[PDB]
Amino acid sequence: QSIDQLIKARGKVYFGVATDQNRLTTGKNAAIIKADFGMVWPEESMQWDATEPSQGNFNFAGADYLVNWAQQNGKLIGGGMLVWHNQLPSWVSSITDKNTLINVMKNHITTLMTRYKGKIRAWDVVGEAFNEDGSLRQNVFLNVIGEDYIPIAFQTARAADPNAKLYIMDYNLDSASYPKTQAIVNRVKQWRAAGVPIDGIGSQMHLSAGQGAGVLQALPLLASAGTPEVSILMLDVAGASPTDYVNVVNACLNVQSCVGITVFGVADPDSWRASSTPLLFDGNFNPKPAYNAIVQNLQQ
Repeated sequence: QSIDQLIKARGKVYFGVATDQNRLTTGKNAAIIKADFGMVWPEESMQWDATEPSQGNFNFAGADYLVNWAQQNGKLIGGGMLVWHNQLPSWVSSITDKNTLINVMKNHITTLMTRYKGKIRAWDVVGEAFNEDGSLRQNVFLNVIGEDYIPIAFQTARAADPNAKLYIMDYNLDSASYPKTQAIVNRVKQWRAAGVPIDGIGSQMHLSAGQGAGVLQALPLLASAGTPEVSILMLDVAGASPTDYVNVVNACLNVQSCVGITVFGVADPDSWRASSTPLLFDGNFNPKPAYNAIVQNLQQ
């Protein structure tokens, strides 16, 4: 059975997967994504380096492929990351002055979001903005623009496509007792009180074995910031224990504002941490125990 169809039958929006053109042209990726997932997210083709490798010179080869593929196959599409320290060209991080970086960042956001206006469910606007202690990460945007880069990024994104859900995302938000989890909640509440249009918090969930259980209390904490939505993204779990994956699913089922879950690829050999067998399909492109356990958990 399709975990996407089953999660929809439980009232959620999607079970999604990260992918890109290079995956869709090889192996059994396209067939599995067509059968079992309802939303695709670009692993790399909408990152800053892929789309704006030099200032003001945009390209959408991989991004257009994925957007057109999603539409042709009836899948929702997410986009990102708009503003991130990873996959960021040195021409951007070499900018040292606030107004130039503001203008570059606004142009980047607006150009990407305008190209696909009305077609993208959600954009990851800002990623990995927090240190583990809950202070803001000293990326080039914080260092050069200051903390107003986050308000500016979200205001610009809303103007570029008011139909898209605008997310901030981060990792290590997997325990309600961890400072990072509490900090993003407190800061998002304050940003929203200041008028920053943050529609969602996305939890980038790269778990180690046994960490799923902590999400049961962490995800409701994230939802307490008052965003209309939360989501789970880039999900993978070392060992892919059925119990870890079922805990993550249950957390989303128990959080009304959790719209859905995206896994960070299809088959184990293709994961960035392939040897940890952390995905839902094995090296034969067959469903693993964790896939079947999610199916069982969603049936009814």
